[PDB]
Amino acid sequence: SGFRKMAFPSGKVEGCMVQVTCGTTTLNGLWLDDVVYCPRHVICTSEDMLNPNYEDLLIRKSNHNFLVQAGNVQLRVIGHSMQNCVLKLKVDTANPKTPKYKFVRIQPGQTFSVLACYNGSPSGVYQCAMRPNFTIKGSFLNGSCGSVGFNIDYDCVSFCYMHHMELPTGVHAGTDLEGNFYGPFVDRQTAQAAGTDTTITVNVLAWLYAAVINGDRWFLNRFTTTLNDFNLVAMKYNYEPLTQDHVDILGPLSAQTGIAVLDMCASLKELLQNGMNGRTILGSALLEDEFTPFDVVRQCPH
Amino acid sequence: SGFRKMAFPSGKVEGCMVQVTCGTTTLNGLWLDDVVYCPRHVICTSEDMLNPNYEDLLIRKSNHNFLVQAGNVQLRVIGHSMQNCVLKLKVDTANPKTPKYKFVRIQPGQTFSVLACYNGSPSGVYQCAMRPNFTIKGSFLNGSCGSVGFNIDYDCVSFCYMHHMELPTGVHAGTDLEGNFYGPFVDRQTAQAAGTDTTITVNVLAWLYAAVINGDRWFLNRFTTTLNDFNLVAMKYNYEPLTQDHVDILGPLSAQTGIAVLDMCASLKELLQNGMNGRTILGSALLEDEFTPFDVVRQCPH
Ligand code: NA
Repeated sequence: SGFRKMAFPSGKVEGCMVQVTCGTTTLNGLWLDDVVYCPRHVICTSEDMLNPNYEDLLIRKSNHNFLVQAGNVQLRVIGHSMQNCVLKLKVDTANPKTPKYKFVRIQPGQTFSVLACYNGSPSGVYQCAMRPNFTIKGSFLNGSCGSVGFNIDYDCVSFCYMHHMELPTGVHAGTDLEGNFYGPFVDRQTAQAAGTDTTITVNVLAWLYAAVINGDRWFLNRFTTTLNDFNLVAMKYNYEPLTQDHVDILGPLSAQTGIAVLDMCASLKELLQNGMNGRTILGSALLEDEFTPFDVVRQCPH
Repeated sequence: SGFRKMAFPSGKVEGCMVQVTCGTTTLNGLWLDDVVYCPRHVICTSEDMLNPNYEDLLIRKSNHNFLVQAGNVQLRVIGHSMQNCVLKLKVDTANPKTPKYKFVRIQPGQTFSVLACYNGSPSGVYQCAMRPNFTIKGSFLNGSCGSVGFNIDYDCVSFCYMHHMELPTGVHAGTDLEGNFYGPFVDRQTAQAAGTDTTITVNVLAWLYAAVINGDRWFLNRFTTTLNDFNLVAMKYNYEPLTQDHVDILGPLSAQTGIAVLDMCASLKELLQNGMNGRTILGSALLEDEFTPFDVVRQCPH
């Protein structure tokens, strides 16, 4: 038994992290086959970040301006090409440690694992969730730029995030591996702020189902609320509206526990209005919203 | 910025995970050099689990009774010996993925990364802390036996924990990599109970420091306390006594925050007395004690 926030094993991703340096800037890169993916602002100086024109900046750069190091093996940059907001540096050597991989764009409320890296060396791994406001509440320091977010499904790695910048509120923004930013964010130094974040309601319900599976049942009640009556309460507490698809997705968990989705919603409704009155759920004093219904099934097979 | 429970990169440990089968029992094993380490209860028969004599069970087993599989490759068992509660299987092949490693027995209050495994296949990685009662709060299901806990220092993997069983309360117990159990437990299916779980005080102080680094300062206070006066309050609320060494280890966090360790002690003393008053530190209504001072420094720019 037990339920913990779990990251995917990071071995397949570690073998693709290289150190990319351009000028006086150093960040991380993802080495897949003969291509190294890194954020395109590596070609930016500190003073150019105010209003960088990447088209001319990249064209003024030459191949030898890109110092790619895989550990201490120096990789020769054969070419550089713009990939939206990330760079595609071609190297002469394919990565022997290249795993079965795919580029996937996740939706808000979905989770993934982050392999935090500094100077091309992995430092830690944790689990994140794409917030409704298209940011992530990660742990990124200076030089973490280029750290990648991924999921793993049967030895196939689904890369979904690359870290680019930290927003003023401390949350972090980035792109998918195709170079397209999540949310309205752009890779320049402008007055940028994340929108008002909301709580992933379906994830909380999945987490509550995980608590019931593991024996934590004190929050259950005889009540059953309509989908709309729950949603009105949820809006007042900055919770995402629950959709019918969310109810459908929570179907397997409802069957495994024998508790109807709307019955569990009444439990969450009461929890929102009354609080946890000092009690804990799965060792937590807050309503966790970073476990997808899939994330629960993995840790709670039936 | 940002603070999260961060597990070490699991790549070096993934290469040592193998599947061990004995009779009808299958659990995970640790393949280092030409030796496979796994919990000795793999040789237990179904109805012998209540109170087994492993010396009998080992004499009833030969080398070819152990099925060891590293992925698709079957491993030949040359020898087998019992070291306390750990089964050592000698194989004809040294593991080519064996990293630099050592066997250490961590102290209570220390944290380590757990690589949860099933059928010799890693499935997730998360952070665990050795509770003062020598239990850990993890996510272990059937087949997770042999899942290992480790810390990484530079290129060296310090193996410190192998999972053996789950206590009735749902907490988890295991041994060091030499077969010696953490705490008073024995690998039998009896009614064992862990001791009373006190709170790791030095970890709470580090967590409060990690909060100050990440913005949360509401709990902060001007008055200070001596070590002995704080220890009296800590003893009342089942907190571990705070030694001078704990004060020294917290020094780096004090330097980054500009807050004396004894001043943070007074802020914790106030919190233990008047409680939360409905506020949160780092998104939690309770005090976290599963982050060591080293764990906080890893995520904070000193
Ligand atoms: Na209910």
